[PDB]
Amino acid sequence: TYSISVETGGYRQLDLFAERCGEGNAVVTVADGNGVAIAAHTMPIAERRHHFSIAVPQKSTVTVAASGLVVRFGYLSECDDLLDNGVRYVNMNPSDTDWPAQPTLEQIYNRFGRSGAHFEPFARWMNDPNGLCQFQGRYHLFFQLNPYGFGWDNMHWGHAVSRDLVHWTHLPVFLEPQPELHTDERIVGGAFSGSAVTVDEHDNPVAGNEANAIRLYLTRHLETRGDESSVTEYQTTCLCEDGVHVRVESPVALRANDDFGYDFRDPKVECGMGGEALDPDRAYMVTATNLPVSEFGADAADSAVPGISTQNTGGWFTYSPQGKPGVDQPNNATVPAMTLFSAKKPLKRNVTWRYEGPVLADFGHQIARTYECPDLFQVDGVTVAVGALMHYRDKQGRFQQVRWYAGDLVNTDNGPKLDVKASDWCDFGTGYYATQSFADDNGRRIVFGWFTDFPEMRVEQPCLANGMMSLPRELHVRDGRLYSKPVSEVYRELLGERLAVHGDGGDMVVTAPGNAYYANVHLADDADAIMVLAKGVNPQDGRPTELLLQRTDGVTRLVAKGTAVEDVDFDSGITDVRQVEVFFDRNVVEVFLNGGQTAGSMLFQGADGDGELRIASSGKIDAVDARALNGIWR
Repeated sequence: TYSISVETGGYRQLDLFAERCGEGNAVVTVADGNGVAIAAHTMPIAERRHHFSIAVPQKSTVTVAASGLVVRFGYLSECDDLLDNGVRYVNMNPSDTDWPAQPTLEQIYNRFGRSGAHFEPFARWMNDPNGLCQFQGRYHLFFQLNPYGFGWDNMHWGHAVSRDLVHWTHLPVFLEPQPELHTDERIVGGAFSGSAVTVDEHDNPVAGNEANAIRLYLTRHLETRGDESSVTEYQTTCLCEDGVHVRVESPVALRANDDFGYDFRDPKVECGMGGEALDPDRAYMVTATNLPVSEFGADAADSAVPGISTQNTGGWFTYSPQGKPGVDQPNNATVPAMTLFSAKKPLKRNVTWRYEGPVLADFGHQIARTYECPDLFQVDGVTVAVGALMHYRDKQGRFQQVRWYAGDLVNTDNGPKLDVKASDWCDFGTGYYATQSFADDNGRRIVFGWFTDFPEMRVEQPCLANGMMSLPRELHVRDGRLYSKPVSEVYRELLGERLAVHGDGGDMVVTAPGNAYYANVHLADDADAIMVLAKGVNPQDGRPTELLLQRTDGVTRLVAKGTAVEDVDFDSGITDVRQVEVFFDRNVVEVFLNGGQTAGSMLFQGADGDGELRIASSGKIDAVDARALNGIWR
């Protein structure tokens, strides 16, 4: 019997995510200050995990008791003005011993292994960002979540809200796995990734500040463990009417035919596009899947036909981040495709979604298994598609990179097709994954990404989360190519005091307090140069690690010496780098070159305490602007 004490304050509800640990009755009870019973709840017999929501009295110290189960995640909720106050974490996990029952934000986040300025959950696992939108004056961030462990599991939707895209207020868990996933151990799945459309009370898409509800479109996943051919993915919709709670969910789009790949997920609904190829009275949805190559011309790998991207980054197929080339064989019959659907507005829950064909197929990377997390939007007069390539490493060794494709949406006999004029990677590092974008009330195109641990910098331990989001980036298309740069709010909120630059015999040195800093470096030429960004230790074998930006014979690349991805060529992909902008936040780096011509980022655990930035060039350094980086919790 595990027991904790909790002060409720202004909160009215106690949420506990419990796992059955014993054989018989699994019970949670609440008692008042004198031991008088307040509540008694029993986990349903058939369930091995259950989310409890227990009414608790305000302004009271209550005792929470568990028997036959173990809590992995908890919080107080249902206070006044939940959107502004948020939930307060409750620690009933016997493994999280470094935390009291109600740890402060300082106690939750100010720990070695955590970032200081990137979004992370209280603890447990998080991946893809979902449901990005501006709604009634606030930015809403949903995310794939597993509250029961450190790895991926049956998928929930976490939820956080913000007024500046920098500081986040935690909200209650939004969506949860299908109930049968906790009564049938043979299956796995849950509420997979999804997007958001702000609508009025009649489901007409409107600007977020004028909206009455958020409409979400997401993937439900059902899979029999050990049988790929059992994967059942479909698209559903639901409303958030008050900014916090979800309402009824119902399906909207199934695989159009048996030639769709079983992988068919991550719907992204875009309402603000135009041009001759689209119906202005219809909203458009891209989904990630694969299609038989027989649905395309025999010359698809080198053709001029619209809807096909042909650039081949010369990599190989492998289902593991470390897999070497030639071991396993790809699906030679399929090609990753973005299947397009449209529905007549208003987007009432019962309007049908018409299959429009594949708007994009990546024949240059046809050995990749399938797409993940697609997106289709228009910015600065150019249509852009963004998607991730499963089970593919590029020539440089980067696993499951996210690719952007820019061009003109053209009208064809077989539906809308993206005439690709250019393509490249969104991020020349590794682990920047699962991108989703949205348009705020002023038309800014803003993208979030999830940093997955391909560098193997995360180690399972208590009082820690596995997963963080990138800093929000603004997107533009300049000369037919995608640019990305942190939004103005990131600069406004996170850039702290200037840091002195002192000389060490040709080296420029900046001491970084708390190993969190920003640096803006201007180079005068294309000469060889080196920037030591951070040092640390390989968390698996204890080897010294070193993080560099280094230019050699015109090629600029990130270098992660001593890490598991030391053998990967993080080529920036551009020439004539003159501006280097660096955000290093304790255990993650994000680098922007030439004002966003290319961006590169990855996880890298720097040493605890103070850091150091070291700059040297065989040419001339024009200027160095280094500043301490603020935190978003304290």
